[PDB]
Amino acid sequence: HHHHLEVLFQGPHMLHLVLYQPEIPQNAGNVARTAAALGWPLHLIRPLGFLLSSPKLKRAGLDYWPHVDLRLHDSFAAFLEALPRGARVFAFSARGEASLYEARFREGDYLLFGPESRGLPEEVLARFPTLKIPMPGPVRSLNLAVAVGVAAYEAYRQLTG
Amino acid sequence: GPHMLHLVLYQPEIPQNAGNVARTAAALGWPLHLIRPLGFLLSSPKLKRAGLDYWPHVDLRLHDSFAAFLEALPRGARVFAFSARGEASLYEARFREGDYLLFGPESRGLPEEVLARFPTLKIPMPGPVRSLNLAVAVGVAAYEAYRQLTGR
Ligand SMILES: CSC[C@H]1O[C@@H](n2cnc3c(N)ncnc32)[C@H](O)[C@@H]1O
Ligand SMILES: CSC[C@H]1O[C@@H](n2cnc3c(N)ncnc32)[C@H](O)[C@@H]1O
Repeated sequence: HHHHLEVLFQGPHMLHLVLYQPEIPQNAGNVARTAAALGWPLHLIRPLGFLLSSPKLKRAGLDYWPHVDLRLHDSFAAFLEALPRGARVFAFSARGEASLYEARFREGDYLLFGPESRGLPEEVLARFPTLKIPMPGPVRSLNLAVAVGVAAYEAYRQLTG
Repeated sequence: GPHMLHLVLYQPEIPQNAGNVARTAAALGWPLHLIRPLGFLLSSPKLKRAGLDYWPHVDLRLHDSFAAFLEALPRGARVFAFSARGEASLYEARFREGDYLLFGPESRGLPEEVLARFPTLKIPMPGPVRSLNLAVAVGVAAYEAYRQLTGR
């Protein structure tokens, strides 16, 4: 833990939300809405399954994209190469090795989520510590935007507490 | 455990949101209440698809009106009304087995008269956004309650 005065001169405290190759624009939009709500960076790792001009990314009566700290990466490789030295990345999977709620999040952690249809590839999962959102019911996975919100807000709870 | 709260959607408008919520309800093993009128037919393929193959595992309750919902509310039961204008943070609540979590329609949220009736909870949004997506808000609220009750 940092000294109190060091913490003071650090910014509002924040994690990075990262979508690996999102396919469905409504999912990306519903994640962006969460990112802008928290004031946290949203990283989109191409290829995306949609054009950024898609009418499906917004909603009438809503405007959040102008307030999204959007980061675009051309590939997963380029994303990794762009990480600061010592970056901590948590890969989210319903087959994850530890519970989300066991994790102790820190400033500038990266929370990494897969596409709705397939999730993160096994090689990516094997590369990072993996976190599971518990599902006591007979369900294989949650909707992407829901999983991002549950994870992001648990980190928010931890950080602001 | 096991643990059980109730998830309640007041006049949900978009079938994809209701199906996503059904998926979350099935994942937690919690009943899902819908209060009519809905913005979609219950026969909707988009609704069904949004819940994938999980609808068989959803304890689905339908109410013809808000009044009907209230009459189905056991004496002493607690309701939390979720609102972006809510009075207390989600994380200040201490949830209990059997609590009802109430959410409003995507396009306008819960009526003022409904907000006035129950304690209101806000999911913090320090950034400039007016509100979260309905299914995301339900997930965030439901899983904070799950975290509290499972002791982690
Ligand atoms: C296959 S669902 C799309 C993405 O949502 C995330 N996700 C969905 N459900 C869960 C869950 N129970 N636990 C952890 N991550 C999840 C995962 O990052 C997945 O790649
Ligand atoms: C108007 S968005 C649809 C519903 O989502 C819920 N909701 C969306 N964002 C929040 C938020 N920050 N806090 C509490 N509830 C929210 C509210 O119940 C609302 O009626």
